[PDB]
Amino acid sequence: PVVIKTEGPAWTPLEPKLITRLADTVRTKGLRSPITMAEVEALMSSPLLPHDVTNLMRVILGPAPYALWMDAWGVQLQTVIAAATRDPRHPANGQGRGERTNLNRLKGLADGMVGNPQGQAALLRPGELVAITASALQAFREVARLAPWADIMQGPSESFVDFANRLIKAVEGSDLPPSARAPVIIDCFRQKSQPDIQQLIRTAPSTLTTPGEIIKYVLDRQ
Amino acid sequence: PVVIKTEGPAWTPLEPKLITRLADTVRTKGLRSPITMAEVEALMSSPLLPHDVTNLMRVILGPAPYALWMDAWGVQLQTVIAAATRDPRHPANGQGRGERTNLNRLKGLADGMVGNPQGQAALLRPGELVAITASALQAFREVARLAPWADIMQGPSESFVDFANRLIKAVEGSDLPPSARAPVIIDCFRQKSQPDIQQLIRTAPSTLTTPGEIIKYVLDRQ
Amino acid sequence: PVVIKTEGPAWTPLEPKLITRLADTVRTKGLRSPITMAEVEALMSSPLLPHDVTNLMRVILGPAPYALWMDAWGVQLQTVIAAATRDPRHPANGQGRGERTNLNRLKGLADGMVGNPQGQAALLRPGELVAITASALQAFREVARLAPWADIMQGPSESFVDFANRLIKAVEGSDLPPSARAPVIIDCFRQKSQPDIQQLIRTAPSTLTTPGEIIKYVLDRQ
Amino acid sequence: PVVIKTEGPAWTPLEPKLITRLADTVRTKGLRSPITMAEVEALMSSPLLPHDVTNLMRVILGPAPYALWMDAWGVQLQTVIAAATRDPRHPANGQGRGERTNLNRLKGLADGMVGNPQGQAALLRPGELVAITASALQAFREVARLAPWADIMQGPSESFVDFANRLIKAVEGSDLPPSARAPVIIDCFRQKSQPDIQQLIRTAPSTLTTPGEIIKYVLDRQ
Amino acid sequence: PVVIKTEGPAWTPLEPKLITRLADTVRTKGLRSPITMAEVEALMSSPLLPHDVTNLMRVILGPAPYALWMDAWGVQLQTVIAAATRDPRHPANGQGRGERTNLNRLKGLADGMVGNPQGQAALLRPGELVAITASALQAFREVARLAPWADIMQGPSESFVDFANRLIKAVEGSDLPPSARAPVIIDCFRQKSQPDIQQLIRTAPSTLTTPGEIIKYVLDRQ
Amino acid sequence: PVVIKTEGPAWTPLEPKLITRLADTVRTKGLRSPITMAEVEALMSSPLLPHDVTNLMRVILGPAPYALWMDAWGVQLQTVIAAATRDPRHPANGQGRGERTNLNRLKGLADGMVGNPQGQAALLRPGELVAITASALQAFREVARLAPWADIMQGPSESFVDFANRLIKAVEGSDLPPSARAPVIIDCFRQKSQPDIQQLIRTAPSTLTTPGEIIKYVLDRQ
Repeated sequence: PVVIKTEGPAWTPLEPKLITRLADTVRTKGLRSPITMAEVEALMSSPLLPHDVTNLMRVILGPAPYALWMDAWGVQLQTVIAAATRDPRHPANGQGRGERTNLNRLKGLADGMVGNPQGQAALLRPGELVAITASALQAFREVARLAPWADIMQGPSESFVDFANRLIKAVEGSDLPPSARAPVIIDCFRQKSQPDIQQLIRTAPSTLTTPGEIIKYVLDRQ
Repeated sequence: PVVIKTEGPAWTPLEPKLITRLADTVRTKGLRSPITMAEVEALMSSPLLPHDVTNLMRVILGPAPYALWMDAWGVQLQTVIAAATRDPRHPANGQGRGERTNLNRLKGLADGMVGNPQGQAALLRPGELVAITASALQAFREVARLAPWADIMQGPSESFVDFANRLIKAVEGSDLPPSARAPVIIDCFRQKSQPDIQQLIRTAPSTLTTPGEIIKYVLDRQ
Repeated sequence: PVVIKTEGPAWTPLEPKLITRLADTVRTKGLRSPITMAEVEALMSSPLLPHDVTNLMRVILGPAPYALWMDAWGVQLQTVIAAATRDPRHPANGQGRGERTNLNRLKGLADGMVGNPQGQAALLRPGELVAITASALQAFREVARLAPWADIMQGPSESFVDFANRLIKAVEGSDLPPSARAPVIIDCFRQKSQPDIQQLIRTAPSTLTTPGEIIKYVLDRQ
Repeated sequence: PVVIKTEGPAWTPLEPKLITRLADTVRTKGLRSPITMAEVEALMSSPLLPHDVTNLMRVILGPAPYALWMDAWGVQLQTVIAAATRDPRHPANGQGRGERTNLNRLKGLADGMVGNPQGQAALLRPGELVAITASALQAFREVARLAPWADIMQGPSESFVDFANRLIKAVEGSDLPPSARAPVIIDCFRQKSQPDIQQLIRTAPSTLTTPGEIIKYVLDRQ
Repeated sequence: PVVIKTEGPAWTPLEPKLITRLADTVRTKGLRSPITMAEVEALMSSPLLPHDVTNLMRVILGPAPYALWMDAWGVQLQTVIAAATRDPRHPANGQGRGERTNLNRLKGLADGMVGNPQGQAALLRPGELVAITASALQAFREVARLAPWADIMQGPSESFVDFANRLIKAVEGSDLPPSARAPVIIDCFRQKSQPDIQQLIRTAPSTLTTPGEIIKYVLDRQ
Repeated sequence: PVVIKTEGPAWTPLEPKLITRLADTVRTKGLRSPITMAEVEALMSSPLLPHDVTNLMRVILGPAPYALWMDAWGVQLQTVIAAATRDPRHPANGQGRGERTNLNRLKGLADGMVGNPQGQAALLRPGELVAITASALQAFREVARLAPWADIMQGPSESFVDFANRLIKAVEGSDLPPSARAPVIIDCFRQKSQPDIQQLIRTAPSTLTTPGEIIKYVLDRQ
């Protein structure tokens, strides 16, 4: 992370203990655990430098997952670059004519950044760290994604709430665009729930358009 | 949370460890545990940004409970908006003519806030964070509520204090308006306690109008 | 708690972890445990706001004990009000003519304090927080008191020191005014201890007037 | 403890957790444990106010031990008062004519100190806190002392080092004036050690006058 | 580590607890554990002085491993010296004519540095600490390396991902120059994987040139 | 330890918890454990006052070991005094004519230092604390030393690395002057290792003069 000191931007390493701690969480709970995800997001709540993210991931992830994270990160950074190239006002760009970002800077490979977190802190702009961090985080999620919702049905002894949570987690972790998730989830609620639930949802008000709204409606009738 | 730095308002993430810790508390103790409630309230003792609350809840709550929290939060925020719309002096509103709050700001979706906790800290007013935080907390309580007081009776081997606590917890977690809770609780004490207790309470002074007052009176006579 | 910042008095929440921790202590050790008492006193060593004390107690205490604490606190606050009303120079009062304290302020219910720890910090005076805190603490002790010294006698296989500690704890936790405790304890030492101890104490110097003095005298003769 | 803030001396409570922690140490390890002693000394390394010491001891000690501590503390404070009365330049005294210390101040009972750690911090001088703290600590040691060295002999299967440590601990915890301890310990080494050790020590250089010097000499010959 | 204070650069020791903690990690998990490596890297994220690194390594490593670390460090420092000697603009050199670094300074043996972390902090330049730290870290990796990839083949019941991670770890820990690792790893994927995987990789696009790219391609087809 | 505050040098006690922690380490792991040594060195990384060192050692060491530490410390301090007496420019001496150090100051017994860590902090010079600390540390090592390398031979089922580490630890903990350790260790490698190792070392390059160099050479041939 970076903190503004008297002379200027300075590098401050992530606490070694939290890194080790997360490494354990990843190992004990798995990449797809809400605990892990929450902890990783927490550690990445403060803008990180390339040096921070690569060493963080290298440590908490296995050799293979780290290799996957690196490819995912590269792709994510490239999408940032494509956007920053198309829009001069992109926050990753500097205000000045010669301040557009590039892939070398985002990876901390540009002149004066190579293997130097202090130089990265001194040269990268706040907007670049935001992109670097969000990119690294998304890359982590992709790795966790790659670490079927359409076959999920409410079991005869399974409660609605358990089926709803199971189904929602599968859809949110799927390849669907986010905008398709709510309609897809509600369709599965209407079609794949047990007979009594299917009748509750059938006659629900037509204004209930989110999964949470439908869940409340059903739970209120149990 | 937000801290006022030299240049102005800045975002400071909630400690990752406390978030993970609460996630465990929720998982091990349950949503309706006084331990959980106490810990959540503690973590939400400092005004939070939309970014803080959504990521906090997404992490400590399961997919389903989080979907419920989101719907509850939306409702709570809307009640804030309704109040801020009716009263220009509402603390969530800015002093200036074009400073009334709106749902987009409270959700951190307004221009310059989207997915940016730093921008949220720079743009949201203290009063808006208070509303955002209180709203998020109430939404959490609602989720815990949805995670019967009228059938509770003092068992033949059950102590009064245990029946009183059991009954009070059921009434406080019920759908009654808060103003009805004390009269309802005292009525149940008078009618549903064991015969000896019913006689103690029968002749209690008419000035004892709270559950705590009646409990003391009974305990003093044991 | 309150800390004086640049702009003025500001609210700082009690650490969520210590609150949870105390909740555990109360649950595992009990209200009448010296461990609990010590920990509660420690947490209440810094002046607290109404918001701090009510949420602290609501969390660490069960529904019933909390209802009892609330009644006890009300009584304690009223005694403060009675004193502040009788003596204009009472520390809970402000120096100015219109600065006497009242029950609404002490409960954080006065204009601008309702459900707002920041406003409470900005409006309550240091002396009011002292009273609020001492009152809350005393209320806690009362609850622990209500959660017999006259029948305590030294058992035939019980050591004097154990009987002395047992007896002293019972007398200190009793309804006696504090000024009666030392004479009552020493009387019990003289009358209810085993025959050999009764003879040691019989001929003790007449200048030994505290329980600790008599204990030392006896222990010195063992 | 006291910290000098902008407006002046201010009270800062001892960390509740360390107090609870020590209470456990006292309970689990005992008063005469080097662990306890070390921890207590550590907690009392920073000058404490009357409020700090009494509440610290009340919490970590049982009712009886606390009553003993209070008597011991009173005696210790009186010795400080006797010294400060005889020597105007005593550090517990203020530089000014009307600044001699007295027992009421040291106990935090003087005008403006009663039950008020903030007032104690504002009124007590640094030298008074030093005396209050050293006195409280000595009182703790006395309590631990009261919680035989002359019969200790080296057992036939006991090593010299173990006998030496056993003996030294008994002599240091005894009623001997500190100046008598070294000669007494060395006499016991010469007379009460096993035959082979008695011969080693017999012909030791006459310049070895401390227990540590004699121990080294013996260990060097094993 | 070094922190810039008012008077200038000052030495601040690494937290004793993290050092002890890492010592345990090394002992319990081993030198070649990603946990250890991550923790060591974390502790060495802040520029260290010779005093910091030697005492850190002496403590966390056994006598033999420490002797190996010392030889490795010497070699690493010499490579730094060779580079700083060939390039006057090397960051380890001072801007002034008489400010080139030398082995004595890097080892903290130069005039005023010997056994004095405060003097080292006052005399060594930021660039020298960077070199000292990176050198110490590389020396640690070498020790871990010395604490076969060509025989690794995917087992008949072994998953591709497990074989890929196993193989990648062996190649990264090998004597190959880093530039040879990716081609060597991909060759092993093509030749030493199970028959079905060999067919997947055979017809992969010719643009997939990293191990991570090939892994993704295969995983996408499982 | 000492920290420079506004008014000047001030005493800050070592954290009670780390002291207790080390006491446990000493008790559980022993004085000759690399864990203990590392932890003690860590705690003594910041210049300590006489008050700090004596109370630190008194707490973490048993009565006997502490008595030994005190004698060792006295000897170490005297060597410092001998050096500071012979060289006026010795860092333990003040720049002024009447600023040479003496044993009373180093032990914190000089006027104004007796039993007063605050006075010690105000009167002792930085160089004196360095000497006091290094002396205390060396005294600790001596105690650990006194808490045979010539008979060590590589066992028939013992690996070279294990024999090398065993031997090196024995030689480093011996009475040899440090300058004799490397030649003595290498001689033992050549003469007391198993036959195959003896042949590896026999024909080693004549430039390999440290134990680490020879170890690497052997390990490279295994």
